[PDB]
Amino acid sequence: YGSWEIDPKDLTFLKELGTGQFGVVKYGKWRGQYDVAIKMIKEGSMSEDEFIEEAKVMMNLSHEKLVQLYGVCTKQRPIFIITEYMANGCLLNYLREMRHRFQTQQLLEMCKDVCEAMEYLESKQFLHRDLAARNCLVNDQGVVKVSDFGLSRYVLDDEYTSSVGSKFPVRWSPPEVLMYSKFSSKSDIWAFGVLMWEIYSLGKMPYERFTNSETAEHIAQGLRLYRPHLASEKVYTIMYSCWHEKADERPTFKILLSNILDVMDEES
Ligand SMILES: */C(=C(/C#N)C(=O)N1CCC[C@@H](n2nc(-c3ccc(Oc4ccccc4)cc3F)c3c(N)ncnc32)C1)C(C)(C)N1CCN(C2COC2)CC1
Repeated sequence: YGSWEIDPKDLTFLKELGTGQFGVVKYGKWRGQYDVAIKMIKEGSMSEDEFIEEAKVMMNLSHEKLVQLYGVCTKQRPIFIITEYMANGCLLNYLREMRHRFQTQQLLEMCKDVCEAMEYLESKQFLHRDLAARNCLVNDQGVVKVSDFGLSRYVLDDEYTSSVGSKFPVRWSPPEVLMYSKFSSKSDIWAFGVLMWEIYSLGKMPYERFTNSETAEHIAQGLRLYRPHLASEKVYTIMYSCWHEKADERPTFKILLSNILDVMDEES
């Protein structure tokens, strides 16, 4: 039909995985052989014309630390987005689960995994726009991968897209996004910094004592996240470097990967 198009007849819905961001998610089999997860893009939530075209570029993205996109179902409604099944679910839950007693080595490995994915997205000039622990997925092997990337681009409800919106990710946003709606590679850098904080805080909510509007106010005025207990000074420096007020002074994802690998070597 199209190169990435999947025939819905090749799919079979088996289990409920819950409601995800921008759609219902189900576990199933593709061609009765491969384990897949299917996100059904809620009808009318997206600007379908633009969304279908941008999905083609999205599908061409290929990386080990990006959630593997098998195909799409764009000829019917709701639109399906078919991906690999990530058995350990969302990273936020994986972090919060108290039966998991993490070592900092494992927490730094999670940061590397995402930083590799984000370095790749940066090399393709493809912005995530909503990087967080709730968005990241974990497979059966404990490898973290990035997911829902670029998916906020064409959400029709202004409460999700507007910097002053009620469902906007204020706590993962830099001052230039909150004040001026200015997204770039450096807004992804800021968010990754907050994600590092989330990881090292074992899934704690950033700026938890403040509401979203209170947080928005305090970020613009110079508030930055404190050092988590599990974060060493060197790890804190890395996540803190992501939060320069001036966007151009923030590092690239290449530089952040180099910083993480340096710490990894000394950490051993
Ligand atoms: C996280 C959940 C928990 N516990 C959690 O695990 N998940 C929420 C339910 C759906 C789960 N899930 N989603 C996918 C999946 C993601 C993305 C896509 O499509 C795209 C689109 C663009 C680029 C890449 C991928 C398809 C999918 F199928 C899963 C996969 N692949 N495997 C396994 N599980 C998947 C994720 C938390 C943070 C606790 N949770 C709380 C409730 N939240 C809803 C309330 O508002 C949202 C969801 C987030």
